[PDB]
Amino acid sequence: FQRYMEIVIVVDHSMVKKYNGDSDSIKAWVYEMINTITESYSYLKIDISLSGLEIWSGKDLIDVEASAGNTLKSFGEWRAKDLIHRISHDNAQLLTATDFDGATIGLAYVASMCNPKRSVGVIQDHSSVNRLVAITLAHEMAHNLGVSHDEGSCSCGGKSCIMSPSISDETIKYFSDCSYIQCRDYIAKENPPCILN
Ligand SMILES: [Ca+2]
Ligand SMILES: [Zn+2]
Repeated sequence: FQRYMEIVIVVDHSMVKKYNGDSDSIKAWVYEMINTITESYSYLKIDISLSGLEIWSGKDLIDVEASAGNTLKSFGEWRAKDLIHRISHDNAQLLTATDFDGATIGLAYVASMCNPKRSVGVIQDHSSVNRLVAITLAHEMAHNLGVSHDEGSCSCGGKSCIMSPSISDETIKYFSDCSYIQCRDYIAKENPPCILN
């Protein structure tokens, strides 16, 4: 049974600076990522719809911190207080050029699909290869859908897939059988209504 996920991508001010204010360049970068993950999600029978793309060109609407956990929390709260009343969507992801403390390049709440303040994730625009960033984006969204990291013999043809605990050159842009299983059982068990439409 097909599920539909209406998402909004939010681009922060550090990203706008990183791209020298070129809003079109920013749109092309984000669009290519969406193109990539739309395919990956189709194989889990989840249709991705880009409901909106918000760019914080004037200034950030939250304080994006080096602390990934602080930023994630602030982002969800801002989403619930502001964003959901302007655009109807099921999930929102923040794209930032900020380098978070430690090895962290993305963070997200687990099993929180449809929660006003928790159906969110944060991702660092960590690579010049669009594919690597798209994978991180897919990864955090997957955490919202209750999927955990791959391990052992989980595979997607090869063994290094989207839910790999490490992002690299050899990561395959597809979800493993493990991710498929976990994702579908979460939907089956929790059946979040917002992705039913
Ligand atoms: Ca929806
Ligand atoms: Zn993860």
